[PDB]
Amino acid sequence: HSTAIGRVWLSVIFIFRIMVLVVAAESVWGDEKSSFICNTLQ
Amino acid sequence: HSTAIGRVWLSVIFIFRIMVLVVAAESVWGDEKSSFICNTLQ
Repeated sequence: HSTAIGRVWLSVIFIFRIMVLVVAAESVWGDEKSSFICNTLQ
Repeated sequence: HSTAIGRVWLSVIFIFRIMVLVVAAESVWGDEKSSFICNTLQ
């Protein structure tokens, strides 16, 4: 019992999301804190 | 033509002011700008 459209489309969109997250996490967000700087001596 | 009280008192107060200014300018106000600091990286 499974719809024809869903097994094709949901899985593809899920894989796309996973791939985008993999290519984004390592490089884009890697230095999110280390390169965060404020104009202060505090 | 000069008042008796004035020549005695005004000159003394003037000399006192000069002496205080001399003892204050060299040391108290000498580092007024060099030691002025602000909490900033700007």
